Amino acid sequence: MDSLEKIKEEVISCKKCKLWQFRTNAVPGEGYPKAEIMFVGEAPGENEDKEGRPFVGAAGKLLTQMIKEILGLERDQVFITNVVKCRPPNNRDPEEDEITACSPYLDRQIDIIMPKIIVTLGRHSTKYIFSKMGENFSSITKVRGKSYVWKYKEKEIIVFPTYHPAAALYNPNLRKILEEDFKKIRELAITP
Ligand code: SF4
Repeated sequence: MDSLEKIKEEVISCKKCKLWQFRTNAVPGEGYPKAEIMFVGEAPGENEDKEGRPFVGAAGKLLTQMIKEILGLERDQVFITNVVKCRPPNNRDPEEDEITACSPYLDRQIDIIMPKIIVTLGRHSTKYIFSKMGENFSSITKVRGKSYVWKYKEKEIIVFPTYHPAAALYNPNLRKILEEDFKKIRELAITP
């Protein structure tokens, strides 16, 4: 039967799409297998590629800070991953065939963890999860900051889209919006 360990093993030696040729390390994701909160980003950047870990760059450090200061959590209490797990060449967006190739890893991760809340960071991860939900996706600007109920298997999963933290690095107002979004996420997390 499946496990997060198996997914990690498959991912780190995975050659199922053309992104494999460009990487130093695949990025399978990390954190608590019974996390109530699961963060899903787009694809790895250059620091993530170098470390084999998600959200470790400047954007990741901001994420970490918000998780600590606003949610009140350490990273090892949540689960963090990406819809695509290898860094696209020249940091382009992933292509449909790449999202198609890689996303079953994410489906499998969701299947195992069954989080209370999935926080989708940015337009790509949000659009992917919306497609699995069967929810119409317009733009990240239009859907961010709202909770969506995803009936999945026996559970309701709350999906909460927001901006990617990299977008908040040099934009004070957008960072204030992300912070407010994380406040709503904490409220969702602590409410029965
Ligand atoms: S991006 Fe995903 S499917 Fe493509 S090689 Fe990396 S782990 Fe495999």
